[PDB]
Formats: sequence, structure tokens, C-alpha cells
Amino acid sequence: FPAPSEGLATAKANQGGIPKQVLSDASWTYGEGAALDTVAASAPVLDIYFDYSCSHCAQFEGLHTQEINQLLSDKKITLALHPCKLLQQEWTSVVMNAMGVVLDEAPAQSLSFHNAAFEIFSQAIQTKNQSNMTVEGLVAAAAKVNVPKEVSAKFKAAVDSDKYGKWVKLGDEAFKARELEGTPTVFFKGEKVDLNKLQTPTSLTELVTGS
Ligand SMILES: O=S(=O)(O)C[C@@H](O)CNC1CCCCC1
Repeated sequence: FPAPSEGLATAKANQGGIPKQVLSDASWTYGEGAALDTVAASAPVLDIYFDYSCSHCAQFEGLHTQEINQLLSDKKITLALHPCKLLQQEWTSVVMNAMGVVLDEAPAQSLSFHNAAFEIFSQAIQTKNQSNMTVEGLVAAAAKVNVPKEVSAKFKAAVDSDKYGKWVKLGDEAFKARELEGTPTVFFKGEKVDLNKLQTPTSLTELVTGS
């Protein structure tokens, strides 16, 4: 697996059990394919290593989702999302199986679904009401972001069969290979980002634009 300093440096996994658009390091991306004669082609890579069951990742997503979406709309970053199961929680496999179905069948709603799955976790942390940390809760999150019903109907079977277990295994393999220490871990243009400097909802924007 290429070093983080290499950025987006793998081809598609092209394997059974792994979403079709996922790369060989388990990541997936937004904004990488701009034409080279466009300002959009200058979009440097922002890599985010995360676990769906990590509270720090949930907080990160809540704080930065608006500006990450804005940076993508403004064609200022290529976003690369790198999943793992560092915390060894089965919730991560549940979410990854539902996310795999979304990636494969409703990719237009994938980034919104990512946010929504983290929102479930954030709300549970705050309230101690864990009742939505289920397949049925993810179906509801998918409806909230308008994943088609025919797609979210496939979540239970994917979860029950661990359809995307190979993807979960690959994300952990990639995280280990690169000897990363915790989640989240963020790189920008291949350089480590100090998470302690990202404490506002515009802090990634400031980093990307040089302030
Ligand atoms: O090449 S572009 O930058 O025009 C588009 C490219 O980022 C699309 N990638 C994701 C992949 C899987 C989830 C949905 C979109």
C-alpha cells in the first residue's frame, strides 16, 4: 500500500465483496477526475482515515461536513475517505455493509449517507438512546438522504451475509500497513494534518487556501 505521502496512488480493487468504485486501499474518492486544463484539476488530495464507531470521527464529521462539501463544490479538494475498524465494533461492519450497497447502487447519495451514519452515532453519544444503531436505523438514515427505497431494502441482506466483509478487512489491512496510530488521521497533499489545529468549521478551508 502506497505511503500516505503518495496521496491517491491506487487503482480500483475490482474484487468481489468490495464496492465497485473502491480503490485497492479500501478508499473511495470525490473530485479526482477533473480535466487537466481546468482549475479543478489542481484539487489536492484530502485523505480522511476514519472508523464509523469512533467518537472523535463522529465529532470531526459533524464539525467539518459543511466545509468539506463546500470545498468539493468549489473544486478545491479531491476527498478520499479511508474506512477502518480500529475500534473492533460490529457497528462498523453494519454501517460498512450498508455503505457498500449505497456505493454500488446509489452513489449519488453516498456522501450524504456517510454523514447520516455518523449522525446516528453522534445522536446516540449525546442522548444514550442507541435504538437507531441498527439496520432499521440505517434504512431510516438512507430515507432521510433520499437513497431509493429499492436500494435501502438491500441493507439487511448485505449486513446478514456480511456481503462487504472483504472491504472491512482491506480497510484494516491498509490502515495497519501505513502504521497509522489512531482515528481520525488526516493528510493534505500527502502531509500530516495536526488535528489540534482543526477546531473550527472553517479550519480545513483555511488550510486548503493558505488562510
Ligand atoms: O471523477 S470525478 O471527479 O468527475 C467523479 C468521481 O469523484 C466520482 N467518485 C465517487 C465514487 C463512489 C461514490 C460516488 C462518487
